[PDB]
Amino acid sequence: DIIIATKNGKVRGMNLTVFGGTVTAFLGIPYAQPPLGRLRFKKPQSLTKWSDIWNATKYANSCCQNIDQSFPGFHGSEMWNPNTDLSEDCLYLNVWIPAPKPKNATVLIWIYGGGFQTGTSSLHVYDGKFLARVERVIVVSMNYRVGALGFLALPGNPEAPGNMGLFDQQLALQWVQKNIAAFGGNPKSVTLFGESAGAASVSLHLLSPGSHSLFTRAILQSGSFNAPWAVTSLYEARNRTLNLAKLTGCSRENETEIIKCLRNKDPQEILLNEAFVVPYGTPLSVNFGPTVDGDFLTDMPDILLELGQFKKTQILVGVNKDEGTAFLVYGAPGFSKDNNSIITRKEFQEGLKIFFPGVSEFGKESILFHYTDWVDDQRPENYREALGDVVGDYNFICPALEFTKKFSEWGNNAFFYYFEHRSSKLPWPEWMGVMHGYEIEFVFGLPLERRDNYTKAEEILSRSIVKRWANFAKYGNPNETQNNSTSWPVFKSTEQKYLTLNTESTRIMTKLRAQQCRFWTSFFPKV
Ligand SMILES: *[C@@H]1O[C@H](CO)[C@@H](O[C@@H]2O[C@H](CO)[C@@H](O)[C@H](O)[C@H]2NC(C)=O)[C@H](O)[C@H]1NC(C)=O
Ligand SMILES: *[C@@H]1O[C@H](CO)[C@@H](O)[C@H](O)[C@H]1NC(C)=O
Ligand SMILES: *[C@@H]1O[C@H](CO)[C@@H](O)[C@H](O)[C@H]1NC(C)=O
Ligand SMILES: *[C@@H]1O[C@H](CO)[C@@H](O)[C@H](O)[C@H]1NC(C)=O
Ligand SMILES: *[C@@H]1O[C@H](CO)[C@@H](O)[C@H](O)[C@H]1NC(C)=O
Ligand SMILES: *[C@@H]1O[C@H](CO)[C@@H](O)[C@H](O)[C@H]1NC(C)=O
Ligand SMILES: *[C@@H]1O[C@H](CO)[C@@H](O)[C@H](O)[C@H]1NC(C)=O
Ligand SMILES: [Cl-]
Repeated sequence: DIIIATKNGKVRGMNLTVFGGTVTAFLGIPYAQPPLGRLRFKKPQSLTKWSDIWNATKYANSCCQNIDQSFPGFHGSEMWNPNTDLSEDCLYLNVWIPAPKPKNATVLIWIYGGGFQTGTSSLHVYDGKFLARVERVIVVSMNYRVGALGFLALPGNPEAPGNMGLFDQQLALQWVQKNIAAFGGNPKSVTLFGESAGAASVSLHLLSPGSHSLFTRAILQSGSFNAPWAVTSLYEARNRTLNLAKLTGCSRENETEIIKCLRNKDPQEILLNEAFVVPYGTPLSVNFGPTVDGDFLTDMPDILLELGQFKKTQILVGVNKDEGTAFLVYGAPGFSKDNNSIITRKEFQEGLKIFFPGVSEFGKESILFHYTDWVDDQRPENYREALGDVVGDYNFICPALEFTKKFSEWGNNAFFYYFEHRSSKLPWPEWMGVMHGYEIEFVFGLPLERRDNYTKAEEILSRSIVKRWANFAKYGNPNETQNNSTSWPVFKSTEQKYLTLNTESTRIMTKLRAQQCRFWTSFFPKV
């Protein structure tokens, strides 16, 4: 019988057979009181104790959220839809332990993405069993509330202060601190890693004083708080919570009466009004996300970064080659998952209007002219590849390098990667390239399972990424092996070297998309 005694009770888990060995899994440990009724929109309250045995034998409920129904039956979009029931009773976490039981194992804590509106830790691409099995690390993942039930903000008001989902993550990091030693983990060697909004969450934990002692190192994939989509000013966050009160019929004179009104609304009526809090409408919009709440985030994040008020430790940061293409099928004219998506100059600027609704006509012309110095003046794909890299550079690559520059300037070693391999099983068309989110299955080692049609090059590369990630967690350096491996050098503001990841060849490059990023850093803020 598999049983472990936490500080709030005792949990029992399962034995899983992985690659001829076994990994012990505990699925769905509650880490907070279910934020129901009076506790909706509040910070997570601590659990007390159970005096029984909690069968942590199945993934728990996912937090209430809207579902991506744009392409019914399509694996490419539904692999991100939650695969458990939805409920506000959703603050649970998962723990993967290598067998035989370790003694001081390093812990990887995964924070999922999904624009702070969607996501769950029970997805197949977040399965921590191979990381536990292949690198002998403990993997932890939690669910945190998303949408308005996680980030509705009346700044200063404890009934709905903002950033509740971030506090959900933080209290799960407190659970790891308090209980992971009972599983064989080292509380003093914990590495947070995540993707997109999860990577942005990780970067925010680097700023929040309440998280300073709850982890050791950080890995950020396709995300950081300085991204345009990552943070809403507290002034704008308050307008949208009152707009959503208007859509619900909850507009009152006192703030606490407004919150009392939305606490008795059915969860499905809150989700159904979330998309309207803003006129529109980027497929990248975050209607309810992190804000300056004066508690988890005491000031605008770019200020505390510039002022050096963040945790000083090693970070690992990187992006994919075609971050932008995933978002053009969600509204840009002429783009389709079933077409080759060749678009015209006109469709390109109308695509710009979709992603840049509040930018002047001069500003849209400058973007266009910076991305139309064709190499083959008469290549059709020119305009559709250009707009993908506009979305990609602006929303991910340039903010990620700007974060790593400014972070590295305070004396800690930073490592930057560029993920260039497209999955051989990727269900999206070839024109979409190496998409946002499709490095995750290589980070979690899914290509190491030789029975899901992956190529041998892909298992080699995934096994390398798994090792570099685990070694950076253990040692603060993503060294793969001492010999017969490409050394991964530190990102510095001077040379800005980064390591590229693909099956063909891992080489060392410099100044990634420097000419494109110079436009978004030093010209675009002036239009
Ligand atoms: C480079 O990675 C290697 C592993 O590939 C680390 O080497 C050591 O690994 C053994 C286990 O085989 C441990 O007993 C040692 O303690 C490890 N070394 C250290 C310094 O702890 C090594 O840590 C990495 N080296 C650097 C400089 O990052
Ligand atoms: C895993 O399964 C059960 C746990 O209840 C136990 O009998 C068994 O010894 C465990 N380990 C292995 C290697 O099967
Ligand atoms: C699951 O837990 C219940 C009580 O919550 C217990 O009665 C049952 O035996 C457990 N399942 C097992 C041990 O397989
Ligand atoms: C785990 O490692 C830490 C330092 O990383 C050490 O202080 C602690 O005593 C270790 N715990 C063990 C070996 O049980
Ligand atoms: C607040 O929201 C409404 C949406 O109905 C909008 O008309 C108004 O301009 C907003 N005020 C802001 C964003 O300052
Ligand atoms: C395919 O491309 C055309 C070209 O404009 C576009 O209008 C259409 O929406 C795309 N998708 C389908 C299913 O036709
Ligand atoms: C690819 O298909 C399945 C993957 O689920 C696997 O069982 C099979 O052996 C692989 N190879 C071939 C030739 O089908
Ligand atoms: Cl400091």
